[PDB]
Amino acid sequence: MEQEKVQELVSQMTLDEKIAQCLQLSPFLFKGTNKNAELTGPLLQEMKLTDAHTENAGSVLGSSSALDMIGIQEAYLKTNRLGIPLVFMADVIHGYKTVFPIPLALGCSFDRETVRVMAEVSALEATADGHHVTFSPMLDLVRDPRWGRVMESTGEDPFLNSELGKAMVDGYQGDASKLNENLEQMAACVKHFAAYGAAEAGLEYNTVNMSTRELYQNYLPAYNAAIQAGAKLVMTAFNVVDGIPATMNKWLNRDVLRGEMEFDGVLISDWGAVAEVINHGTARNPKEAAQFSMEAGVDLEMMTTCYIHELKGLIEEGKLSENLLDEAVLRMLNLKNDLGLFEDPYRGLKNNDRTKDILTDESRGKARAAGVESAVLLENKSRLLPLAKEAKIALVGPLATSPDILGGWNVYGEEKDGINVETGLREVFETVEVVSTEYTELSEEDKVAVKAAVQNMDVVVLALGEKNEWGGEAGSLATIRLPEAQYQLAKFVQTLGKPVVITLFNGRPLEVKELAESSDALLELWFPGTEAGRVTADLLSGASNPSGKLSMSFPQTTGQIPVYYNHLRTGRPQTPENKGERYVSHYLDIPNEPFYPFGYGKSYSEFELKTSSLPKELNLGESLHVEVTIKNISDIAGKEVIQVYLQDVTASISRPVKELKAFEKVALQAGEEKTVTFELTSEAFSFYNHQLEKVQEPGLHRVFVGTSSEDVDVFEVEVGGYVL
Amino acid sequence: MEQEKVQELVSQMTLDEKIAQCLQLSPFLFKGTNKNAELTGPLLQEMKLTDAHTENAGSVLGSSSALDMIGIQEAYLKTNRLGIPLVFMADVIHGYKTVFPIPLALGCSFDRETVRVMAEVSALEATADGHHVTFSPMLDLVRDPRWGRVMESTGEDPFLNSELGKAMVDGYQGDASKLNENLEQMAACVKHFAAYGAAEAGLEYNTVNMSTRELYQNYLPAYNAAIQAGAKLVMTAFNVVDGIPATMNKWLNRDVLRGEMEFDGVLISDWGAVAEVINHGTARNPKEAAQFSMEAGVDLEMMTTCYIHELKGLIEEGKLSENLLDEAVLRMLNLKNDLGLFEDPYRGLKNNDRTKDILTDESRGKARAAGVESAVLLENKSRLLPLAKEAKIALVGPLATSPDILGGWNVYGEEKDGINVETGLREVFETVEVVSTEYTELSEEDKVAVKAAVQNMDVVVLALGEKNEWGGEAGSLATIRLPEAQYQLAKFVQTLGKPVVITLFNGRPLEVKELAESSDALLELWFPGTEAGRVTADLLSGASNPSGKLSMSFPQTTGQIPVYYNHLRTGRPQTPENKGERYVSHYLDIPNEPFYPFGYGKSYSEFELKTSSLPKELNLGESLHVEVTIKNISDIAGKEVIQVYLQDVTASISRPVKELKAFEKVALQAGEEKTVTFELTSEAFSFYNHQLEKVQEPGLHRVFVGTSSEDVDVFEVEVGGYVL
Ligand SMILES: [Mg+2]
Ligand SMILES: [Mg+2]
Repeated sequence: MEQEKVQELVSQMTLDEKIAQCLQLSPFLFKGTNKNAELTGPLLQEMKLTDAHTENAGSVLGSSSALDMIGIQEAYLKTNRLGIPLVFMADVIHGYKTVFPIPLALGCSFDRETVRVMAEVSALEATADGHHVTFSPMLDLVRDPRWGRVMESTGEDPFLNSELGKAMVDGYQGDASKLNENLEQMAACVKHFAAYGAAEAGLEYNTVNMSTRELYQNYLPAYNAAIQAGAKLVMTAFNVVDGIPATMNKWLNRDVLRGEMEFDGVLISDWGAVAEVINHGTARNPKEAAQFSMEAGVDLEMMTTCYIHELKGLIEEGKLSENLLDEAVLRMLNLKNDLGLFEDPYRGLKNNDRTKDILTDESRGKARAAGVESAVLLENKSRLLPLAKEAKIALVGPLATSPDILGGWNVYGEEKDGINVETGLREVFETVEVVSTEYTELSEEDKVAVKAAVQNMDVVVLALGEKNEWGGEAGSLATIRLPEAQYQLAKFVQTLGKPVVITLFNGRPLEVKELAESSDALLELWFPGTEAGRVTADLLSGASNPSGKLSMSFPQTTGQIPVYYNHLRTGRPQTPENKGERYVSHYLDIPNEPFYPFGYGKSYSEFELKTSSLPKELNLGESLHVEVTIKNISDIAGKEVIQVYLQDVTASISRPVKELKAFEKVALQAGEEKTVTFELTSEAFSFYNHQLEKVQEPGLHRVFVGTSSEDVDVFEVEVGGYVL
Repeated sequence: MEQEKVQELVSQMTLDEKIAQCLQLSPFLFKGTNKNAELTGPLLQEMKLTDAHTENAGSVLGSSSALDMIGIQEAYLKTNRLGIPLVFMADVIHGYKTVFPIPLALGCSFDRETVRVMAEVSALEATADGHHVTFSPMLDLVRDPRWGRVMESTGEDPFLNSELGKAMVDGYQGDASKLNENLEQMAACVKHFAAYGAAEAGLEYNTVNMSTRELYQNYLPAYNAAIQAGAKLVMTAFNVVDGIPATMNKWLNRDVLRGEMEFDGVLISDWGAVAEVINHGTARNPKEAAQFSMEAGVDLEMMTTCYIHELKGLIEEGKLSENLLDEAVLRMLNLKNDLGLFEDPYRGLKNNDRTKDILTDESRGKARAAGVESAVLLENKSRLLPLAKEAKIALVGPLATSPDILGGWNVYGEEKDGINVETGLREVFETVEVVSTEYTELSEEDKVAVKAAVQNMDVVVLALGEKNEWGGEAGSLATIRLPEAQYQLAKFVQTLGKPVVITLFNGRPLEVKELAESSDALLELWFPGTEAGRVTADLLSGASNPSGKLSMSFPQTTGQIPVYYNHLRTGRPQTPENKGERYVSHYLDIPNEPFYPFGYGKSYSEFELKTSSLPKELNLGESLHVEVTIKNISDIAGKEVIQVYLQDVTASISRPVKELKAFEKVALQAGEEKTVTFELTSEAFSFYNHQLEKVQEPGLHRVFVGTSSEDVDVFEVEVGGYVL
């Protein structure tokens, strides 16, 4: 509908209708839900919600199916005075029913098109089941693998996160101006604004603190990239940002998000985040939480009742302008209009059952393809991998038969539909003997069984990993290790005399030195999703060639954290020419380097790269064009991730030793040679200064081209002169 | 001498004289040195120092004795055109020749007079050997025990650190306006400005980043207290402060230190820190490092040559004003004048050998008394301790005979004069059987020997600990544990069936859970210094009753770091009533609490405290007066540390759940009752807001009175109304 009619709606709503429009509730709080209806009465009484509230609520979170949505929307539209339909939002993080790899695994793909496809299939299925918005992409920069929510991020680099974040928004939304027409696409919600990943000591919900300059340099750019790409919603964070809970942080939400970033869509709170500003100690009670969160521009309160019980009295008393409420209501109505809800409240589902679009073979192949792009081969000593299909496999460990391979933040996917590692391997390999063990125990009886299977077979596939419940939200581990029984298993297996490949399933970096050292090969599968066992079997057999690279550093030990590639030099850097000396930046007990670094991953192929002649000088404002020729010099087709880093050698702020500023994943047949070109615009040479200006300073830069943050050639370019 | 004569010297100096005045050198680079002459020739040539340089240098760093100083000062005044004497500075951190407990241990004293006395004895001795300045106190806030320099701080609380920092300054300097007269006192130098202890991942020299608000709230207050108390010098930090190395950080040093804190004394670089701004990537060469460090107001370059080689040219070219150089030279001369050097360049020694004042028995008693104030009794199950004098002791482990008990940052104290554990115990206990073991090994032969000693004796004193080289500067450990052999030893000893006291020597918080669980008693002696074994023997025997309290949190595990008592609440605090829920701030694998908290320590006595009726309301600006009556209800004389904390319940910034605002250590005979009073001024209720204003907000505060951050009675005070 026309914008005039939208605005007219706001004019016609009562104060109570406008207040309720800013409330989001679980489906079973509404009449006409088809699930959990025995929870309805108790919870409504406990939250003190009336019919007047639920019949005028703005939104539903977490509908259970198309039938829930239709049931609820239908009943809601019977009683709603002005006919303003509900918007339905959902947690579609890395797939709906077809589960794709966890986001941190998709980071390791270094593949924008993989991420777009994942988001596209996700939207196709989610919209089929009646959802209009997804709480994705998660764009929090992560440097602390203790935090369980690292599995939701694409990792430690703000550029990679920015690029994959745009890819995701594109896949979910397509052309954002046509979400009223394109009913298999859905709105995206950027989260969590801001800097939630910097939680102190990796403890869930814990304090975040950094300078404003560091906030702008590293923690804000991916949110911004996604917002500029057209993300329809933004979600507040649970953490403080410089002492003020994000949800009621007026500078953050009005000045930065709506002002500098020009965001004009719905700002939704995280779950209970409005009420929880009380717990943080920055509102005395629900009246203050309401006032402060509305002053900060939060339009939609997720499943708490500060707005509903408090806004009327704040507005009647003069403590809050009713204009702020109108602006909130207008953004809610505009989202709904963007989604086409005023013309079709069922968004394409009424008399059009799309059950058929969910969990198709094509979608499944897309998830397998995403898993084989995202896995990272970490060790492969002596061409153990790929295994011949006649290789006799002892498959042992807790991940041998476990169905827990879909990952965390899997709200709708079912383990019954997933492929476990044994099933996967039995499709490819004729001889497999299986010995499952428990995640946290290694019995005498287990060791006898393991010894017997290994003795029978020729190679060991040792499948280890985390339960998905050990990460995700409020899955903080102080010590980033598997259960000790797993490391003891890897040590035991090593003693049996046969080659060992460890296939590792997990949602965070872990201490894997003891694994690498106890095996011949190590393949990091993360959690690949629905097609996990086929992903594993294809990579092991070489049907697919590993091509992922780490998007997050793997520390030597828990106490190295935070460790990350884009770090400052310090006044006393360790150099090859001072190593051994006391008075340099080092630890007494471990290396400075992480166990594996950013951008690292192996392949069954071998590649040679060469960079075309670059200029020695550049003007201010001028781009550097970087041409790279890459040849596959082996007999095995595969993919390499070309990476380009820049360094600012001297600056008015100490700058990182490297920052990723371009990447492309190149597929090459045996012998095949391609040339790829990168433009590093003057923005790539710029940074935030002490006064928080975005600046380019004349001076020396290094340019690094290669295949990890360590395997690079280096070139120097002197920036100066006049500005273009 | 008169100020007009000081100003006149500046007017008369050549530019080359002025530039060299801003240089500090090791003693052996001066003619007249009486040690390390063999080092002089090569080092002069590598630094490209000539006689016009050394005969005009401003200061000496680390003279080895009174004779070195005299020889150096005599030779230099033969050749110095204008007669400007050298100022001699040294590292007197917790004692000169009589070594007191390490600063972290003095923090655990919670005793201002103990710290004052340590600094007084240190000055008595240091001045007797010809030093004019000490590079103490170290006032860096510490929350990360990986960092080896925690041993130099008084811990994680800015209030405690503030109070003991003032006590040290008062102890070294006395009345600072009479340093030309009181030649047994010396100038103090606050260090390291600023925020060096926040080194990321506890890695030496590594990145520091925090919000400006946090910097003011927690990281600057102790430096400020010591500056306000009259500290003569300040030293720059090695780390970046919001991206800019502190040494050339103009905002920090000009605006904050000289402007806001009104510091008008010498700003000395840390070692090489002027040249190292190059390494940090914020100066291209020595010419820029010099410019920027002089613009930031650094007056004295410690052992690098940026100033001496580049200033003349920067001044001649007009890139740098000669006025900044004159200001530096004037501060350097004012310092020398404050020390009386223009009337007596030898500061009391030239006709007065004060060898007599060094390592006196009186001073050794003060060091013992400081050790028994500072140890912390952590466990004492079944009144194992105190031991009777006739107890038959098996003394075993790496600390049974090690002479390494004087601590890190012991530049001048000698182990031959210290008292090891065996020696201390044999002065008190008639029956001691000793079995020494290595710091990092536990052999079969050791076990046989330990088992035999234990079989013969009735109790085990298991003496464990760190080598001092495992901490201090560039002594970072990624895992805060002793060598695994020591934990294996404690496990072994526990099997022998006799009661065990572990006496632990160390410079940082360690993971001690396994030690607490493997023993009946645990006594944290840190490194007590010269009288270490006597301190140990008195506490074990009850001649002294332990009275120390932790000034830094002891983590459950390395991965809990940072953990500290003055933390924010978060949006989802763990409460005793949401125990067991997933969606709260917690770890899956450990408690949120540290193993032991701030302000905890045991005693051989028992106390009861009672707080007198407090007001329910208070005006803004008004003090709260807190009166507490304490009684020793045991038969044993003892000291208890009464602590008072404040919490700001609701604020415009999320405030810590507690902060210490008053403490007093109270000595009580058996059955003795005392009353003490505390004034919490309105400044105790104040904090820095979003705009960096120091404010007091009306509202609810809680007041906590007790004997730890956990063992408290709580009271509520509503603050508002008018301002008083
Ligand atoms: Mg530059
Ligand atoms: Mg308050």
